[PDB]
Amino acid sequence: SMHLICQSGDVLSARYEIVDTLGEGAFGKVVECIDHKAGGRHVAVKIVKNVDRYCEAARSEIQVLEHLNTTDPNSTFRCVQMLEWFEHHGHICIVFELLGLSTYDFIKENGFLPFRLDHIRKMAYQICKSVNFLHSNKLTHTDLKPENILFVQSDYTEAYNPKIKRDERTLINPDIKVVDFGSATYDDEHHSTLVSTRHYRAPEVILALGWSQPCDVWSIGCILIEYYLGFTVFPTHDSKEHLAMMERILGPLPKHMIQKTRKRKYFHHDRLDWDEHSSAGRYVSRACKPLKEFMLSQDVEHERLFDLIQKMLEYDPAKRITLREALKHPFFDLLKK
Ligand SMILES: O=C(O)c1ccc2cc1OCCOCCNc1ccn3ncc-2c3n1
Repeated sequence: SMHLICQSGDVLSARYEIVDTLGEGAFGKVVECIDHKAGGRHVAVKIVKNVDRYCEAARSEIQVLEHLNTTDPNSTFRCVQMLEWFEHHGHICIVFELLGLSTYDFIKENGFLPFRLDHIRKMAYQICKSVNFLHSNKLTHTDLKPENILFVQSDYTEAYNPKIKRDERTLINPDIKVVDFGSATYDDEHHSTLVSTRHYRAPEVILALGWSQPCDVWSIGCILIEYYLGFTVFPTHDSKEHLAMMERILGPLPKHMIQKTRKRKYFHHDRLDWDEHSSAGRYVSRACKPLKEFMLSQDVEHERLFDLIQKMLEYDPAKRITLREALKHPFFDLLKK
């Protein structure tokens, strides 16, 4: 019955009038509303499916946000502000401040073109700062991806560009906020075996080795690559293929992780069980290639970004760079006076 309560013109809680849908998901949807009790200002309302797994996640999200918005009332660390929550026809609804497009939707609407490097540098710094704040408060997000990173303002200028014979959108302000804390997990809570959206999922997660803050760093690495290229480098829906893609881009998995995993089905004699001359094998070869071959320039600033990404995509989570270290990386030197 969600379709029946989330339409343009419906009024929620005698207050919020739905204008349009901002996004949809397995969880339910996010709608833009007019808040008639706050003078007509626009807000985002997340309407959660009335299904146990999503109700529990929504309840968990509300606890996490109460904590974060109380610790950082000014959003210095750029987590979205929750304004309130309520029930509407048995559905949990969470009201948030209204932001601009997700970084994913902006890329999508721009024909899957990447962001400019100077924007990426600022967005990356802000993502690392925001998530590091979570890591400093004993939390792991677990579901970082471009859909969950939103521009504060997604306005852009638009010009014909000769170089690419097409109209192109240039983002005006690249400031972001991090959203979606429904999967966020405290150090002392139960760690679900499966986390992250596949394309952003860390190798310790796929291998069911246990996970913790470093899995977020992996996700951020995947995000930065997508921002740079305009597409994901792990476009797959299959775990084994995904691991094969990693292997082509980053080299072989560490032995000790292969030996430790309970997912035997991927391996044979401690090597990935993957015929590189199969149909899917030839695809993985011709489409994927070593990480640095994706660089669009040899200019040092590009090299600095790729050095950071490479450190974020370290297989062994115990060795993977932390966000505290990442914030001091040379890629960010240009942001400092
Ligand atoms: O899960 C939350 O905590 C969440 C909170 C707020 C918003 C979205 C959220 O969900 C995931 C993102 O979905 C992208 C859809 N597009 C837009 C566009 C503009 N806004 N402004 C706030 C949100 C929003 N979503």
